[PDB]
Amino acid sequence: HWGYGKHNGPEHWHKDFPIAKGERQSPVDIDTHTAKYDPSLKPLSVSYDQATSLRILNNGHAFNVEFDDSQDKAVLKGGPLDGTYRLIQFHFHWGSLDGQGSEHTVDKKKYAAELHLVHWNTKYGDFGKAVQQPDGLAVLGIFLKVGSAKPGLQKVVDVLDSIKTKGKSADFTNFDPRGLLPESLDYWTYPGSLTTPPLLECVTWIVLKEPISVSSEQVLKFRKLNFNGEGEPEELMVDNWRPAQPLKNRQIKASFK
Repeated sequence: HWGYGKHNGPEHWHKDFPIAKGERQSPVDIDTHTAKYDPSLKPLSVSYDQATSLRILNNGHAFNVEFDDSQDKAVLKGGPLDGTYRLIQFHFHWGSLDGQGSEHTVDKKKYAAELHLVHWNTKYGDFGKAVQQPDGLAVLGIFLKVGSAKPGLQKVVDVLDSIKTKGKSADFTNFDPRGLLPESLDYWTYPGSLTTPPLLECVTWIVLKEPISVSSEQVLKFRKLNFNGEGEPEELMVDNWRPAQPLKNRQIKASFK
């Protein structure tokens, strides 16, 4: 099955998931000089005060921190969005080295990692229905650079030893995702896709201009995770990013000048 290795990586995905060569694939390179400022785009509303995290899971490609999405407890609204999008999970993509790891790029620059906060449009009732809709998901993407530690990440880093291998889960309650946000909510936005199979073209991407900083130690701990299950041959979970895809007939809009 699909992965990020020599024989099953992003260049192979199209064989099982032909939409990989579709018209609205993600990620993309964000050319800051060609993005259009759209003064009518509204400020994002991020309402995470009642968020209920439940669990953290190594799924063999990344780890997901999962939330109770059976009520409007953590929601994204405004910006380019119509309606209310509920937080279901977040996960990251990261590199084997600090010079790579992000999925989106900014003027071809790669960051060390990228955080994806995944939300689904409540008009569709559940996540599985939402992913079948062109406006089903809103993903808040946040770049990570290496520098000072991010204290709000540390609880995640701590628990990684409990979910080293594919299929392992751990209780992960009371995590506050507001500790993963930068100061500014200035963003770019464009229509795209999931960046892992099934690659569905259901995402309004909202990519923050300002990265967060994490420490070398924090990223190193991500790089100790394993793609494999316990008792299978060890392969470090690194470089679990899809490269930039053609923009095709899309314009990236900016909330800021």
